[PDB]
Amino acid sequence: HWGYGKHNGPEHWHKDFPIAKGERQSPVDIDTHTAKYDPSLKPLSVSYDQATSLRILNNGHAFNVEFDDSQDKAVLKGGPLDGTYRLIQFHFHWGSLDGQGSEHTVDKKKYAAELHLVHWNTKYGDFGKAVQQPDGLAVLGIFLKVGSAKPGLQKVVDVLDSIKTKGKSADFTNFDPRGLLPESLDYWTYPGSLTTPPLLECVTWIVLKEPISVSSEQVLKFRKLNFNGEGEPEELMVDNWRPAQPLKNRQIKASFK
Ligand SMILES: NS(=O)(=O)c1cc(C(=O)Cn2cnc3ccccc32)ccc1Cl
Ligand SMILES: [Zn+2]
Repeated sequence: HWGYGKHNGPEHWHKDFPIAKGERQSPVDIDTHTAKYDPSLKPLSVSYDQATSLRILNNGHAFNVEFDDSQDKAVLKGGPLDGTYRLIQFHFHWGSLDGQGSEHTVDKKKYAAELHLVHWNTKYGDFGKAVQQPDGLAVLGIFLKVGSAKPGLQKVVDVLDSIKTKGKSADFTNFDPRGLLPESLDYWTYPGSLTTPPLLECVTWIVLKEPISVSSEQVLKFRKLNFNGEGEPEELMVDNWRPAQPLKNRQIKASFK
């Protein structure tokens, strides 16, 4: 039922998923002046050398690039985290226009898109069990601005036409997610939730300060995807972002400055 339209978009989600009005929902606006520098935060450890991508899927809300997470091959740890989190998938949120599309905002600035690298805590054995825990997931969020192309994104853009509609998938091996990271790993961090239903409050968010650049042609190709299935009327997959939610009783911490 849920999606991103007038009739089933974010302002409606709370009727099926009441935690939508919960105490630690995401995304949020990152007020850079009020984020607290925490000199005890560690450098983030991103260990993606052995990543095994498997498949790319149009799930009707975004596209997911999925990884083999049955061994410690692409892991996140350090930063604010206590254990080891395994990469399971990444996906993006983007706009119908370059001036919107990100979920998190920075001093109310919206980026053109936002990449989410989703990882689950190995102490819970699998993703489905991890999402039921308050420290189950760690999502590395990276902003995209439009400018020069991101060469490491082009393999993803080029397969999109093979997964245009809801439920399509394609083999997607040997994709290296290191090609999507900016130079700096400086970040903000706070406790939050999935940004899509079921909106579970299981995520440590780690949002990088430095955006990556992608070209206008690369983001245009995202906008040609479809939320509908094949043989259904065409609804362009655009504006699949949830707006900023109340910060409530939380403090955003900065690893820098
Ligand atoms: N947007 S996000 O908070 O990074 C996040 C998003 C998701 C998904 O959207 C995964 N996902 C894959 N098929 C789906 C069908 C309905 C809802 C979610 C679905 C799963 C985990 C995380 Cl952490
Ligand atoms: Zn997401």
